[PDB]
Amino acid sequence: GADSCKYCLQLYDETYERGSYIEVYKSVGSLSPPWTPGSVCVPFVNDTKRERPYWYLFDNVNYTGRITGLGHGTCIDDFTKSGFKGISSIKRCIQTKDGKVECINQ
Repeated sequence: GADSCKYCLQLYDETYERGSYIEVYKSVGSLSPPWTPGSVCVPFVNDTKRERPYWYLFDNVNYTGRITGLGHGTCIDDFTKSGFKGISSIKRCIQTKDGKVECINQ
């Protein structure tokens, strides 16, 4: 079962973690057309690293507009009902053991 990947952002076609999903590893500054996932989840990391993955999603390109932040082990049941369903850009951030969320603007 190679169903999970470590440190990725997975966006599901359907809601409640169903459908196929995509693996995102790095931040995208522009999606044309924007992605319209049903649900989004960040794979759990309890791993000995200092940094855990924290993913940000944006309804506009260049990491602007509406913002959604998801953390390791957490998933959205209905991304579409949460406000925006269309992600125009994605920024990958990291959250250290100190709780600080650092991000790389790619």
